[PDB]
Amino acid sequence: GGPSVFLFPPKPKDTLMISRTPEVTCVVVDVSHEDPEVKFNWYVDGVEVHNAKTKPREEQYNSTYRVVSVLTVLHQDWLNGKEYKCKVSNKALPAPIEKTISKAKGQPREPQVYTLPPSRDELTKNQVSLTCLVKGFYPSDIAVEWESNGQPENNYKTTPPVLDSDGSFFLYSKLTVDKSRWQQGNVFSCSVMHEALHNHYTQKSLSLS
Amino acid sequence: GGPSVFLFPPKPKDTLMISRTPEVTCVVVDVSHEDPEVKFNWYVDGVEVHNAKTKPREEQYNSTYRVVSVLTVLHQDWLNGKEYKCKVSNKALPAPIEKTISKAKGQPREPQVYTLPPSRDELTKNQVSLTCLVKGFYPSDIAVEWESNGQPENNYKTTPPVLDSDGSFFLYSKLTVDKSRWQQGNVFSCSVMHEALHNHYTQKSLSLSP
Ligand SMILES: *[C@@H]1O[C@H](CO[C@@H]2O[C@@H](C)[C@@H](O)[C@@H](O)[C@@H]2O)[C@@H](O[C@@H]2O[C@H](CO)[C@@H](O[C@@H]3O[C@H](CO[C@H]4O[C@H](CO)[C@@H](O)[C@H](O)[C@@H]4O[C@@H]4O[C@H](CO)[C@@H](O)[C@H](O)[C@H]4NC(C)=O)[C@@H](O)[C@H](O[C@H]4O[C@H](CO)[C@@H](O)[C@H](O)[C@@H]4O[C@@H]4O[C@H](CO)[C@@H](O)[C@H](O)[C@H]4NC(C)=O)[C@@H]3O)[C@H](O)[C@H]2NC(C)=O)[C@H](O)[C@H]1NC(C)=O
Ligand SMILES: *[C@@H]1O[C@H](CO[C@@H]2O[C@@H](C)[C@@H](O)[C@@H](O)[C@@H]2O)[C@@H](O[C@@H]2O[C@H](CO)[C@@H](O[C@@H]3O[C@H](CO[C@H]4O[C@H](CO)[C@@H](O)[C@H](O)[C@@H]4O[C@@H]4O[C@H](CO)[C@@H](O)[C@H](O)[C@H]4NC(C)=O)[C@@H](O)[C@H](O[C@H]4O[C@H](CO)[C@@H](O)[C@H](O)[C@@H]4O[C@@H]4O[C@H](CO)[C@@H](O)[C@H](O)[C@H]4NC(C)=O)[C@@H]3O)[C@H](O)[C@H]2NC(C)=O)[C@H](O)[C@H]1NC(C)=O
Repeated sequence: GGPSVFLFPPKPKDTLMISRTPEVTCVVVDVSHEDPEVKFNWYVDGVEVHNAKTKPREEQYNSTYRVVSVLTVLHQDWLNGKEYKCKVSNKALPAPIEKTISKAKGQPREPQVYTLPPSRDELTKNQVSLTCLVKGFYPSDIAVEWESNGQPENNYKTTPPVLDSDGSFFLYSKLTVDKSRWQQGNVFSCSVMHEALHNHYTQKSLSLS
Repeated sequence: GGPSVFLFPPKPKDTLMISRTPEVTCVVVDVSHEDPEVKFNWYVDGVEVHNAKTKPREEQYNSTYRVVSVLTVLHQDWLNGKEYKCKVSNKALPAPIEKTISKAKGQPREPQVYTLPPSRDELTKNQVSLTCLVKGFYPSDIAVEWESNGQPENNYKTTPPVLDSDGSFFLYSKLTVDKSRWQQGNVFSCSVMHEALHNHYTQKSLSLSP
């Protein structure tokens, strides 16, 4: 009978590196032509702040609109658990919509990062799988990349975080490389970014031993 | 805001073992007191079927009804990609609600199952991680289990399927064992059930290599 509001956290990576800009994003769907104007109010722990930015809106292929406010956040505020309140008012709304988001609560825990070589069985293929196991980490916000010789390896896929039996999270990252690259003896690095790591970052190497 | 309909597919194990009973489940929620009568029609590839089993409505604590209908599917109908339509009629609807579900479309691909021992750096811990890599399967419906010496191992978690570059899926299963059980030389088995495996099953073993 009116729109819907959705609130999104910053990218894990954006909050760990001071050079990057972490953003909280407030998204309004089902905005129809007849009642086209949406507003936004923002709050960080009950205050209001004014540095949010409304980027102008897009017509959907179902003839409705998508409208987005974007608040930049302080890295340390996000990591310290401050609460970020989106407030949406619209003529079709009977009561304004508040929505809230925050970082997962609890003592952060350091990921353990382990590289595993391809299995003997796989070595009959033209391409092989380099595995990075990242386990024991909390909260689930994490970024994982691969490189070789300081250069980014982009042919990888990473699983979402999975809740482990001790309340921490784990994931696996799979890098796929030409078998010959693995045989010739190239070093591949899995890098992991996480708040509980020293300087928010660690790398583990993997090469043919 | 009238009733809504959720249509649930069978369990991956159920469609792969003839001994099991695969079901499609159509569930209707937010049925009102003022219009409580619900009708289901079921279709398999658009042809009506009449062997569903519908339970009588159950009132929820929020003063709405929930109504469930169960269709028993034949194993080979599901694997052959038949489509299952639940049609739901209620006098609070302006038109009946239809939902359709089937096995994801595309040519099935056989999973490659590879087992991977603990990192050397992990054998510092009291517990260690045995890994099962399952890749290159399609569709993503799969079941993964661990055992040793006949019996199920409880302490394992499996990732959801992840869409790979080539349009197939992969996942990993992690089994956590006490380091001594790995040092003692016990054999552990990752078994995988998928429609593109022979007898829909394969099992690969892992053990401390001498
Ligand atoms: C008219 O058109 C639009 C567009 O159609 C869409 O695009 C077209 C081209 C076609 O492809 C369509 O098939 C396609 O659907 C329709 O818009 C869709 O409408 C629904 C609402 O009805 C929205 O659903 C919400 O989605 C969010 C997740 O949103 C992210 O992921 C989407 C991809 O999966 C992506 O499209 C979104 O843009 C968004 O992406 C994120 O964006 C941020 C900011 O940009 C970015 O920083 C992120 O990186 C990015 N992430 C990505 C890309 O992965 C989902 O969270 C919502 O689910 C909650 O609410 C449900 C209730 O509807 C509920 O069932 C769920 O359980 C879930 O509930 C919450 O879960 C959490 C955690 O458990 C928690 O808060 C609570 O437990 C619970 N909260 C509750 C219950 O309130 C929700 O599903 C789509 O975003 C939207 N699509 C687009 C493109 O905007 C529209 O419906 C059409 N209108 C019609 C047909 O009438
Ligand atoms: C009034 O009460 C009733 C019952 O509530 C009950 O009583 C109240 C008082 C409280 O005590 C409640 O806590 C209690 O539960 C409420 O009914 C609920 O209504 C919601 C909708 O508002 C339904 O939500 C859907 O949930 C399903 C998941 O449902 C399974 O899992 C649930 C737990 O996770 C479990 O509770 C359910 O029973 C059900 O369990 C499965 O059951 C099948 C069949 O029996 C069984 O074989 C399975 O083994 C079993 N699984 C289990 C137990 O784990 C979820 O799938 C739905 O998500 C879709 O819809 C969203 C839009 O609504 C969308 O945003 C989501 O992304 C998702 O959308 C789909 O996305 C997929 C890909 O993700 C895609 O393929 C589809 O195209 C897409 N579909 C779309 C867009 O439409 C959804 O979240 C609850 O299940 C239902 N509860 C029950 C018990 O039936 C009612 O809302 C209350 N009314 C009020 C308060 O006004």
